[PDB]
Amino acid sequence: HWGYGKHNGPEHWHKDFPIAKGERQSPVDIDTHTAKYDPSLKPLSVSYDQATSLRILNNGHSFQVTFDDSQDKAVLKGGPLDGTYRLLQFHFHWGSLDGQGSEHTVDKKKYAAELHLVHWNTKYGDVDKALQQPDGLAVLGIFLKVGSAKPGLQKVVDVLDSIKTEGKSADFTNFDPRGLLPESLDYWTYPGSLTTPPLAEGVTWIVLKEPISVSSEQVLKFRKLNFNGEGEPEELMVDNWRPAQPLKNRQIKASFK
Ligand SMILES: [Cl-]
Ligand SMILES: [Zn+2]
Repeated sequence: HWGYGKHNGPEHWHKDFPIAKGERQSPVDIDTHTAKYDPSLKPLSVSYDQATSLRILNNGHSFQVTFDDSQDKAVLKGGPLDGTYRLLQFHFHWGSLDGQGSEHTVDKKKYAAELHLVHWNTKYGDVDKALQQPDGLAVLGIFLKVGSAKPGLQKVVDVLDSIKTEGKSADFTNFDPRGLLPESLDYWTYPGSLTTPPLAEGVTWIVLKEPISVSSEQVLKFRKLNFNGEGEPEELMVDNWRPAQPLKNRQIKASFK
């Protein structure tokens, strides 16, 4: 199966998913001195007050919290986006050490981890149809650095013991994703792709400039998860990140000066 190891990792993905070598792949390095301030972007609207979380799952490549996306309950609008994008799930990418783990980089800087909140465009009616459109998805990306604990992450951290191995899931209702956001909504944006197979070139990326800090204990708990299924040789779920891909003929825009 695809993964992050020497024999199944990102350099192999193109064989089953040739779009891996496509024209708008993610992640990318964000060169902050080349990104263009765009005074015409709108402020981004993040409306998570009615969010309805459902489950938490170890999918063998990350852990993910899934939401009810049957109505406009937790949505992203504005910024570079036209229309309304519904939150389907969030997940993380992280490292074996604190100096790597993020997918996007900022002037080549890697963060300890990166949070992806994955949304789909309601004009396409469901996520599977949205996945086939060039404007079907929007991913809000948030960097994590190690420092003080993030209180709004702690309920996630405390359930990870119950989903150690691939295919395990647990109830995860009443989780508020507002507790994962930094103060500022200043962002970079560019057109890109999902960073895991199928690597679909349908994502408007919105990457926040301000990281959140998480504690060393919080990230240690991420690193106790397993890639493997129950009973298989233990292979810690660490370094589940795709490295930066070629920018090609894209422009990164900034919402701030
Ligand atoms: Cl394998
Ligand atoms: Zn991701």
